[PDB]
Amino acid sequence: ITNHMPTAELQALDAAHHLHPFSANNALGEEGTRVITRARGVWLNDSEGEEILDAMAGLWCVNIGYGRDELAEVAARQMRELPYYNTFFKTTHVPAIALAQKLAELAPGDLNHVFFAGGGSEANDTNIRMVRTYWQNKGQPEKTVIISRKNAYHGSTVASSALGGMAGMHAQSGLIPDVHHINQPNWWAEGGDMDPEEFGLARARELEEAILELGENRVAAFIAEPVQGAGGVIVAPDSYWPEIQRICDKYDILLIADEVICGFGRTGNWFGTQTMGIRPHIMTIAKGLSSGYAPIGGSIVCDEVAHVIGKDEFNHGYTYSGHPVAAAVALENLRILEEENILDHVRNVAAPYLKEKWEALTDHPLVGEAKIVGMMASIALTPNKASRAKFASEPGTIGYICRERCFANNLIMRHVGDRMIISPPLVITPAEIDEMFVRIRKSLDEAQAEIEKQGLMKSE
Amino acid sequence: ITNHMPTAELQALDAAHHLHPFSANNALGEEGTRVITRARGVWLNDSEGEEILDAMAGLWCVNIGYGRDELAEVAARQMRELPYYNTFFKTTHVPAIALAQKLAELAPGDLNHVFFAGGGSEANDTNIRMVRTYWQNKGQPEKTVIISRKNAYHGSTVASSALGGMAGMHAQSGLIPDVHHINQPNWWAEGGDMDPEEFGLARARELEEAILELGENRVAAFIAEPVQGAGGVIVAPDSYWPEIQRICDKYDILLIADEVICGFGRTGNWFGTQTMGIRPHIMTIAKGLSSGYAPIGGSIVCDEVAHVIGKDEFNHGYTYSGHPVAAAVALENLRILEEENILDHVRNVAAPYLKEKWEALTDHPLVGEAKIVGMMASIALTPNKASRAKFASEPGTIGYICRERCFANNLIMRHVGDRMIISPPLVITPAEIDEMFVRIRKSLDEAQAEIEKQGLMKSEGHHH
Ligand SMILES: [Cl-]
Ligand SMILES: [Cl-]
Repeated sequence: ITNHMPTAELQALDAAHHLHPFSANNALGEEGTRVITRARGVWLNDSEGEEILDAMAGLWCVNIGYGRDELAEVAARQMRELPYYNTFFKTTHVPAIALAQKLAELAPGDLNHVFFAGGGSEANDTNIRMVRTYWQNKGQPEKTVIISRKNAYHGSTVASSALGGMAGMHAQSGLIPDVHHINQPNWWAEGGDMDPEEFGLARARELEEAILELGENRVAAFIAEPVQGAGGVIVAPDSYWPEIQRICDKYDILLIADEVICGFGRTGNWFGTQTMGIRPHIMTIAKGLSSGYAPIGGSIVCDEVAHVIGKDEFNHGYTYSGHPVAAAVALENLRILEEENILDHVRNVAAPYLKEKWEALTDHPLVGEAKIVGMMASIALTPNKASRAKFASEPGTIGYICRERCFANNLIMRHVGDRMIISPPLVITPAEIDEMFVRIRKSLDEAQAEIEKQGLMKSE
Repeated sequence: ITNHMPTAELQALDAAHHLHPFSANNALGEEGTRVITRARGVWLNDSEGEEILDAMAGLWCVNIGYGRDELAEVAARQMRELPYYNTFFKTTHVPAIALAQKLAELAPGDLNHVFFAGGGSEANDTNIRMVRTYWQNKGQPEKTVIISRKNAYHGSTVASSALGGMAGMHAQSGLIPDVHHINQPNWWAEGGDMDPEEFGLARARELEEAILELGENRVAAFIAEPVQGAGGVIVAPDSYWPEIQRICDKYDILLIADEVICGFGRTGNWFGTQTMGIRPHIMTIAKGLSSGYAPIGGSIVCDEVAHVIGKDEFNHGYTYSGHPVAAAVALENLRILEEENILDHVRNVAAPYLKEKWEALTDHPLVGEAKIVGMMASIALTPNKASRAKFASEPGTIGYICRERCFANNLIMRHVGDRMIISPPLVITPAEIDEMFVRIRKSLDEAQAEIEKQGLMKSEGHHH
């Protein structure tokens, strides 16, 4: 079993033993998976030798791009010295110390302390436990309710599924008590005839209304992604975040900013919370933290919350919390992002160039809107732009059609319902972006022809 | 910031920024954490130059021991070639395929399918969601309750905490609805006047009682570690597991064997499941999977459960599910365990030697019982073995004193209540085992003296 085995045999072995995330696995197995074998820069190769443009950066995470062999070098060296030790036994190691200090340095405000975990789901479980423990330690054991949003995504543990706003996840043991969901600020889909800025305000004010309905004395936290990622890159109207922040200042609740996707340069700053000018008590991190080179996530925590949690035993943590190889890899990732000025590249070169071409996609007959913040973008596909119509088919039928075209054209672009999404490596160049657009326009053209032929150009 | 920066300075930076698991972090920060800088074989070094015998194998996980540079080479090679790709987009990579195939091969019976996760806690979240979805898919959405046990440990997410049986965890948003806990088969502490085999039967029959109290139609699954690890290495009487298995056959519920600790040679087999002769529908894996050299976990799932789950979208999984570097490292770990015959080393050499010396610990005045399965072991500390007495002090008071003596004597042996536990690397030699026991006996003698100094050598009911 090597990259030398014929593709059909690899697929057969995968189908026989490997259960894939977010899949209908029996059908997946008979259809056969695409086998990815190497990557460099923004490009992948599969087992057949296709050259594929990865406009999704792995899974919103390979921020410095592929082929950064400095990280392999750092990983091997750490693995030889100390490949594992725990942080449970009044013990630590130097990679955990250095990474936590670097994260404290990069995080805004007084976000100065780090609880490590394996990834974003595990870190949001830390957050749930930590905010509720925080309020107990403050003498307010009644404050337990966590407010989140419809169409949010916060991970895939039972409790993290519960925070997210995905009905299909809730229905598969994705619920826990004392989570409440307000509306998402998706103007395109839900704004009606409201002005986008008035819509932003009304959607934000739902937080205050929820707090008063539940009782401030019962509310522990509000959690939100700065830009909704897995929900389809939903960019809130500009009025939304300042109104949320005002509400959070007024009431005695913790603000958690989920930075799992937005983190580490994705929105054109170190954190989406800097882009949106918000002041969270906790930030959830993973993905770009290590550019996906090693599994690691965590919670960056303000002074007050860390002090209060520190006053007694906090009966929480994971074997791999602070893993020294993963921590060394993450530190090397951050060193590249910082020392090679990747954020300047994003802000001055890649983000402006992408924006101009991305937003120009509304000239395509299928494209009703084109939204982008920094290096995450979406387009809404519609059969009638005049009424911002949804398709009459199940959401995702059209998105799936376009997605299959992108993959057949050697482009990784994902769908979320009938929105198409990108999230390229931060290091992508104007030249690479041009080629991305050649493949996007070809896929959109071919998708539209398929949609028209199959009689699917129908409004709901 | 390097292994060369002085200890006090490293400690100050750790206190400034690093929140630790399962700790009182403010007090920890003022004490100063211990900084581990390197590890070779079964030995750690700290930043003061102390050499420490790691009788806990990191955290029940460094099964091939430290210093196996083959995994570093395999890791670096994978990272240069393909450091990450997702398994979400109808895509896969060779490390995931090779590892899933290898796990299927080592797993018993028809446990042939693997769902990857980041570690044990995430993998038990997979299991909760999978067993519940399974019953929904069969048109029985009432089957939601998972039965587990007091003093179980199944991870530290909200829901896998709920499955664990630790009150301190549950109190800190660590409990969810539809989890029911039956009693644990700790004969030493809880057996009363019962014979151990009668106690084992009665402890197992609580599963049947709970199923009938809840209604079989409401029960999705029972989950258990073959040997309770974090709970104090609690080895059930011989009668216990055959009776749990009979009950799990009798009633229509799924059986989850949590193999997070017991897996990968720890009980002297590939799985605690083999050792105890049980037939689970799902096994949880992590820790020993990669000997802790890379974060990775998962769930190994029997044919029929996998098939039913596979019939529709299973809306679950993690960014780092199947991580190709972690998966390459895990495969190389399994290669070493298998091709250097480490399980033979355990079965023929280390386990019988360890058992001999461990069980002889009961000649020590503090040591009431000494229990051991393969390479996981515990002792119960007592002021009076003849009545299996508990100390007058709250459990853990005496265990703490002992643990502090172990730590000062450069031995990683931990306490749970007034039980001391070890879980050394599988590859420990009889000679290293001897040196471990020199440190164990010294620590027990100093513990006994410290207990006497504090006025704590009294049994329960006898404070006055
Ligand atoms: Cl939309
Ligand atoms: Cl006990």
